[PDB]
Amino acid sequence: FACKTANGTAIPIGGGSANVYVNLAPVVNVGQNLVVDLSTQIFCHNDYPETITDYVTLQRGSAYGGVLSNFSGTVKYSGSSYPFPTTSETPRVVYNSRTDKPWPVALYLTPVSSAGGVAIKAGSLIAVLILRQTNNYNSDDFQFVWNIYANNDVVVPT
Ligand SMILES: CO[C@H]1O[C@H](CO)[C@@H](O)[C@H](O)[C@@H]1O[C@H]1O[C@H](CO)[C@@H](O)[C@H](O)[C@@H]1O
Repeated sequence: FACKTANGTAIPIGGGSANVYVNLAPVVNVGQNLVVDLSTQIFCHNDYPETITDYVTLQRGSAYGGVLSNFSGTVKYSGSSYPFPTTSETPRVVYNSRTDKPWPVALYLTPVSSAGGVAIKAGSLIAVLILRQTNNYNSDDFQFVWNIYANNDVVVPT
């Protein structure tokens, strides 16, 4: 089991960490949702699907920078909503193919009432998403750490 980003950064067998730079809606109003869809940026595959089945959870979702300070939101994992920050390991997603399959994570953030101006600064850390991978074959327990960075400013009009 290994994962790669749309840009090309790979985390090999055994886990690791990588940086993901995401484009963001450049304007968001109070009452609107800023969507961070990582299912288009992070992909994974099962290296030995003929005999092994890999299981993948969202172990932890942390908020940073302007997202931590100016936003409140949820995380959508494999079609279901969970609190963000995610404080407990989610249910499992099955990876049973060698062809790359997206990691179905997406953040839905809304600006807080007091937000205004540059709510997210370009190049800043906004989130860390930890992908925990196991299997039905041995005791493998690997963490794929995804550091989510904003490519551009996100402004809240005032
Ligand atoms: C075939 O190589 C994989 O399987 C053997 C055991 O059959 C492992 O010892 C080896 O490290 C490889 O495991 C990788 O791929 C597995 C299936 O994707 C995954 O379950 C492992 O955690 C590891 O990534």
